[PDB]
Amino acid sequence: RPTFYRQELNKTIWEVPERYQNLSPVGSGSVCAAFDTKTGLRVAVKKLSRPFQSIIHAKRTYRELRLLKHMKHENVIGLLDVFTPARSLEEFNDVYLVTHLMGADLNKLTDDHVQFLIYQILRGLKYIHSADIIHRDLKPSNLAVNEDCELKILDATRWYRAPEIMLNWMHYNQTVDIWSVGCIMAELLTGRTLFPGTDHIDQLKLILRLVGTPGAELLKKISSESARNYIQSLTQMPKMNFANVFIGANPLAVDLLEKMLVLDSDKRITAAQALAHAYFAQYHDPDDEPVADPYDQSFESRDLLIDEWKSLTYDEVISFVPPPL
Ligand SMILES: CCCCCCCCO[C@@H]1O[C@H](CO)[C@@H](O)[C@H](O)[C@H]1O
Repeated sequence: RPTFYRQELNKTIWEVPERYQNLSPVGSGSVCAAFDTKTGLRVAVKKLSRPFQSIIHAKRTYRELRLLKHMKHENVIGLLDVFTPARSLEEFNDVYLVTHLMGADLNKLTDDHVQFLIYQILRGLKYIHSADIIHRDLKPSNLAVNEDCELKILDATRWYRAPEIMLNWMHYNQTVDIWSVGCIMAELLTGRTLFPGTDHIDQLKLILRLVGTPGAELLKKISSESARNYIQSLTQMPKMNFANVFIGANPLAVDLLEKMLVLDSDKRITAAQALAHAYFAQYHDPDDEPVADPYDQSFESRDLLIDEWKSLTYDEVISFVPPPL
């Protein structure tokens, strides 16, 4: 067990292994930047706020730990460390999570740079999706990059949200994330938000202006009577020609955008398919685009007591094995 020290930070007493030095609040659970003297990395240390206050808090804590422990990929945020000052389950109150300190996020670029950034996003998404996980909130502030332009997917704007989410469809597919990637890509290439909706309905309005109103094939798959009736009352607008929207873009980029920003989620390109697109020819390497181990999400269906979620969480803290540097 490492020696901890205590220090008042964000109006509470943080208690962290001495390897983590010079904690500096970075926002708000609450996060401090620190220097990990064991690894020589700048890291973010997150002290969970009220992790076991309620059954929901407790399940949420356990989810977040489970997810972070699972994610072991260059383009996805992972867990460098997880700790508690508690020496037993009985004393177990606080959970700290340690990750790479990400120095900037994506919040116009050259086509070479966009290729590289979007490649990294897709590589990470191929991984995430292979675990049967859907991000559901990809956006520029959830994409961290360092000074070598190495990108990691992390974790109110609706500008990047797939239309079916905006419509509370449920039954989302993984290509909700691909929609988001198309939106980010478009913006990197143009320097302008693709669908800067002012409110919820406006977001859908802007989306349909670009991609057209649903065709006959998509209409067949819409169970909602209210949705169908509204849609068929709309003035049928065709898909815009993306080649004339993204003026002067690499035609491969335009072709990729067309394959991502398809109204029907079943017809959007997958992350693995997109990595094989010619746009990424200079990065694509089937040998090093790994998939994830299977992720046991069964806990999501469970309604357990605080002390049970806590115990499970304590189990995961105890079993944690740091990554090799
Ligand atoms: C007027 C606005 C209409 C927007 C149409 C969104 C269509 C999204 O695509 C759909 O999404 C679902 C969710 O995974 C699926 O179950 C469907 O098979 C699919 O067609």
